[PDB]
Amino acid sequence: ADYKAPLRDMRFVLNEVFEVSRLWAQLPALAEVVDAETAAAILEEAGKVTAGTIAPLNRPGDEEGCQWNAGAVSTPAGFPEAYRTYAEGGWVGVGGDPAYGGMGMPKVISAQVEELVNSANLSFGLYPGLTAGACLALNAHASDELKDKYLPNMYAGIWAGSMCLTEPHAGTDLGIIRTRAEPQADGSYKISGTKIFITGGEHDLTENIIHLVLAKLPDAPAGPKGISLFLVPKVLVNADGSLGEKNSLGCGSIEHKMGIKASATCVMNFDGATGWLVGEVNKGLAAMFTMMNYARLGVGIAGLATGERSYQSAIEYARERIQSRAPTGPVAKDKAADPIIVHPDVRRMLLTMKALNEGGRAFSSYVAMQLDTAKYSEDAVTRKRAEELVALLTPVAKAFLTDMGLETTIHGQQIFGGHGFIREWGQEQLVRDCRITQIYEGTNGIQALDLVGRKVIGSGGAFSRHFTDEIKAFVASADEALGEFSKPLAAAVENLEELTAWLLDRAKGNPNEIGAASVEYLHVFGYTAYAYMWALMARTALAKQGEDDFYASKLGTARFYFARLLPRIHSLSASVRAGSESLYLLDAEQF
Amino acid sequence: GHMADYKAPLRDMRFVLNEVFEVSRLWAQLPALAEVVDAETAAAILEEAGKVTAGTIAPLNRPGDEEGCQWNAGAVSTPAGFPEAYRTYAEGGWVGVGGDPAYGGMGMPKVISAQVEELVNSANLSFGLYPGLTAGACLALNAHASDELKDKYLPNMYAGIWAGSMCLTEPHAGTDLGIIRTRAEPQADGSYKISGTKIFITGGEHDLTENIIHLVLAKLPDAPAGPKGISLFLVPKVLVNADGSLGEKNSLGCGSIEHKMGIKASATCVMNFDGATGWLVGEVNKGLAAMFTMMNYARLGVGIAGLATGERSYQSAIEYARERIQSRAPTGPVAKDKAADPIIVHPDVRRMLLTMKALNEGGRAFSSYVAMQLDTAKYSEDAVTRKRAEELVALLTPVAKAFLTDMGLETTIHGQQIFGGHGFIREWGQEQLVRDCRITQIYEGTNGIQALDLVGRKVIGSGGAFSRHFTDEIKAFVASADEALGEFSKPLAAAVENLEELTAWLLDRAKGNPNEIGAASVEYLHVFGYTAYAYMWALMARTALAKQGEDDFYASKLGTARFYFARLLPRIHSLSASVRAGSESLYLLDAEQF
Ligand SMILES: Cc1cc2nc3c(=O)[nH]c(=O)nc-3n(C[C@H](O)[C@H](O)[C@H](O)COP(=O)(O)OP(=O)(O)OC[C@H]3O[C@@H](n4cnc5c(N)ncnc54)[C@H](O)[C@@H]3O)c2cc1C
Ligand SMILES: Cc1cc2nc3c(=O)[nH]c(=O)nc-3n(C[C@H](O)[C@H](O)[C@H](O)COP(=O)(O)OP(=O)(O)OC[C@H]3O[C@@H](n4cnc5c(N)ncnc54)[C@H](O)[C@@H]3O)c2cc1C
Repeated sequence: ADYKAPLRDMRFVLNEVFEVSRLWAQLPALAEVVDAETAAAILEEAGKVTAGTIAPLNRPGDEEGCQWNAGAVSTPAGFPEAYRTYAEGGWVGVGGDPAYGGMGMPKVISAQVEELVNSANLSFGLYPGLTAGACLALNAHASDELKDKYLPNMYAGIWAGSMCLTEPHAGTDLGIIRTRAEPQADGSYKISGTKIFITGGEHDLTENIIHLVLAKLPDAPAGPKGISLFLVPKVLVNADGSLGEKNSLGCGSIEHKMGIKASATCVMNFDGATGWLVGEVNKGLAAMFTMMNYARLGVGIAGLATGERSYQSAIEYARERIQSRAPTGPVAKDKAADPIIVHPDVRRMLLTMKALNEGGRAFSSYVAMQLDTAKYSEDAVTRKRAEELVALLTPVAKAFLTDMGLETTIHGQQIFGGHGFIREWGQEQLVRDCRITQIYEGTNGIQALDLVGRKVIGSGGAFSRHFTDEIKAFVASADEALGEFSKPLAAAVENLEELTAWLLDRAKGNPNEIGAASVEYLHVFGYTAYAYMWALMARTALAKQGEDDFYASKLGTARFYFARLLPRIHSLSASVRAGSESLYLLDAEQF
Repeated sequence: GHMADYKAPLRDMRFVLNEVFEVSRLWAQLPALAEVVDAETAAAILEEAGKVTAGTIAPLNRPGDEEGCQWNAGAVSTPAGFPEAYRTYAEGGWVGVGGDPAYGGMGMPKVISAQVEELVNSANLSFGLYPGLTAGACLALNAHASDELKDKYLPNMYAGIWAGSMCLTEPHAGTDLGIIRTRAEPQADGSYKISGTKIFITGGEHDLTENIIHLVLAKLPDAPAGPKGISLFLVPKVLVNADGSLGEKNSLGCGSIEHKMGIKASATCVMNFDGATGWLVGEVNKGLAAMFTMMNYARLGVGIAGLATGERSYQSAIEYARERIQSRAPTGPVAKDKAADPIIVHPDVRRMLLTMKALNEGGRAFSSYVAMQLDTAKYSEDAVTRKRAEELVALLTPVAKAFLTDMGLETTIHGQQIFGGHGFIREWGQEQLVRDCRITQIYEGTNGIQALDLVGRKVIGSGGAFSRHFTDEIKAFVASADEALGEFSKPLAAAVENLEELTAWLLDRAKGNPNEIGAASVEYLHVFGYTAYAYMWALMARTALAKQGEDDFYASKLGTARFYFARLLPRIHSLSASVRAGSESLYLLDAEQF
């Protein structure tokens, strides 16, 4: 199965359900840069480049992997050429600041482009995602000199970015980093230390790589309040903008990984490398606050993108592979067996993927819409509500879309039976690739702890009530037909509210309760949020039913979600309600 | 990084067999076993199996994955060290540990050979599958081959000097063996000539043995259409002289091997038969039925392969979780002299670890319970006892296959996720175990086909009588429980009630509605699985409560039981609700609307 961009579903979500073009027209910051016509032409081109240049390199990229030769890292055959086309097309800076040569597309558009590229070839997609991420942090916190020297080449994709955070002993716990930044009389800093697991730390796609390095000044306090952020170029830039002296840094090695094998994962060594402070001393983590809001959604989209790619392979296979006969009797009388889509269990797996992919795509767009409101709204109370929904929902997007993407890729493989275990079919690679999204931009367990700890307990539940108030107003608006979906949605919202109240009470004076609830609570939240997404899509499909087979497909998928997936909330809620006690009965030596 | 050293779980294996199931009291009143096995005999075999699996097989797992098998002009080579390690294994008697002593097998009951299978499969799944094939092939030949074929082939196969293979699958025929096309031409000398292509043949060709004895499904020229025309043939790689020495190379070969997700050291062969000489096993047109006993044992075996990956993943994860320091316990810093606390202090890490621990220990107990039913079915002098054991084998083997492998996958995912980013790196061995575990969910058939067998044949097919045999035993256990055991027996009874109601719902709903059976199948099998594990956990709890004292093993077991009941058993409700939705939501769309 060739990758085909899901542009019809993407139009349905953005233009028919959320009607985002209505919102742009009101915001003169976006009215200048995008309209329905512009957005449509951007998606058609993105679909063309992703299917035509990027998707064909996915399988051979996994089979070849990256190579390390005396410090130089090479990507698989055709990756540098495909990157050059991508970058020349403007795709690295599509959501970039126009003040420095970016296209200025809102996140609802750049997030769809992200899905297309990551579906086509996740290894390829992560490369420009780094650069776009690094730009967010430099735009928000770097000095005018740094922004003017580095942003234009990064938005053009001529220079790549990297995030150099993780050390051998420090991933989640960045407060204990050892990398040091020594202040120089000339205003610069010399960075010394070792970073690991650095995606795109070194490669052959760009003439330069602009590293954002977490380090501590020698007099820094211990823990996270001692952390600073530095811009450290691979190649120092001469006064006239030409490339100058190679910086005192290098890639010592690349990792042997489960998946995204075409993604160079670098041990980066810094030996008094010259760099410049981004933001303020001791406020390195705050310098990444915006970057990480956008990255949490972007990682969710990466997980979803692998699920979408697996479904495209699985449905084509389920229509072509013949095996056994339908339980109600032979369907394909002209043949020796029936297409496997006739079998109940095959339909169960396919529909689980379809409902999770389409629900995840809707939720990704909803979250992108909150980021765009937070950024672009002229109303301060509107911006602030959007900021609170970003803070609540980005961890959910990160952990839930990646956990559902993994289940989706596993169904996609299992549909093929034994053939799914063979690499030439591509399904096994998507499982391996999808596993990276559950630890990329930190572990999902840390995302779920942020949700329950800071976003739920930390706001007294107020942030959640902003979300569930919007859902309840939706329910109150529902006509009789939409009641099929609004009624179970309301019951799901009540279940989540009671579980929230249980947790606020149980967590008082019992810190272990927070982590104990975290992951399963985040799942209850996720299935509740997808019920809201599915009810919103059911409302539009009910209105347009009979106008196009697309709407009948949407409603059948919705009905599967509510019938077989939404009931997942009950077991998860009961497990959460068991509390932390059974996690702590045993001492570490008793395991 | 490094895959943690494998250590056989002999203490847990003793608790399950000797303490919970009391297997020596059962072997006492079984004359055919009194002769060959007792507690001390069994303990000495387990100690020996633990040494060879940890010492010579486990160290080859990672390098075996990294090298994989090679194909050179039809010769298949296993990774470096596999032939030498196989020679050691075979010379130790491990290939024939469960085989018939009449042809030189050790004759161990399934409760013991199932434990040896767990050890080798945990150490190196690719390795463990090779002797698995031979043992399975022996079961079929012993059950159905003529005296002449048994006498000529079984001794070398039990000794592991000659390997076996199962040559069933064709490009167009996997689940549906009924449409196979491989042809068997009768010869005047009493032999047949086999022509056809088989694919996905594990150990079809390799460098571990001087001969491979293929069990090939094929059809005579005048055979009926469909599965009723299918016969089974013994087709050796190399024809054997009267004196048992190797004669002429048979007219067959390996055209290629597969590129796979996992078990990369397991040669997966396209096998071409070009008028290859072989001999009929059992009866013309009863080739599928000649594998019935072999497939009952293989289904438990594949369950055990999934559990093995999970046990290996836990050994690596618990060592890592005690050594890796990151962040501080929620209730306040624990390692005051260090920069961070061991990650085992974190609620989410404990949840993942305890999920693996409870699924591994529950699964181990369930695998021993099923093995016990296979042994009772084979060895009991009492026809009532034998018949009931056969009925539970029929019911529980599909649950063993699909549940232990599905829970194995979840277990290996947790084991990788515990490491965070480190878990994605091949040197730690956690990502391989996920890839190896995925094979078990499609080995000896897809899990969805096992689930369909359970609900279609074993539940609907028996009007629920097989299930009521199982649940009768559970309720008698519940009725017997004292006050302390009530902690576990009370929620067990509620789980049994839930399962019985779901069974009654399904028997009614399936009437005239064939889609309902497949619609319910996988999730119903999971409800059954968690109910069965609740039974296993209550049995282990009863023994631990009785022995709770100076041996801390019993405290660990009860804490694990308590996690199973608090956090995993509740999974039955959502699965029961999903099943009760029925097939309707699955058939709202036409194929074109997907
Ligand atoms: C392929 C790859 C690409 C990556 N790319 C980059 C990148 O470009 N740049 C970069 O800087 N990083 C990168 N990372 C690092 C990535 O974000 C890691 O997931 C992160 O460092 C955490 O994993 P770790 O192995 O360091 O685990 P640790 O942080 O040591 O975590 C170990 C375990 O402890 C748990 N844990 C730790 N602290 C807590 C706590 N407080 N509460 C609860 N549980 C806790 C974790 O969830 C996990 O289960 C990459 C990782 C990989 C594998
Ligand atoms: C690594 C590996 C090793 C193998 N080794 C051997 C071996 O040594 N010997 C051997 O003989 N075989 C072997 N096989 C083949 C294997 O045992 C099964 O034949 C295979 O797993 C079935 O998958 P398939 O691709 O043939 O799927 P199909 O049978 O084509 O099924 C495709 C899909 O349709 C579903 N389906 C099909 N029929 C039905 C039905 N009636 N009801 C519901 N769902 C249905 C399946 O569950 C699956 O999801 C091996 C396979 C692999 C991957």
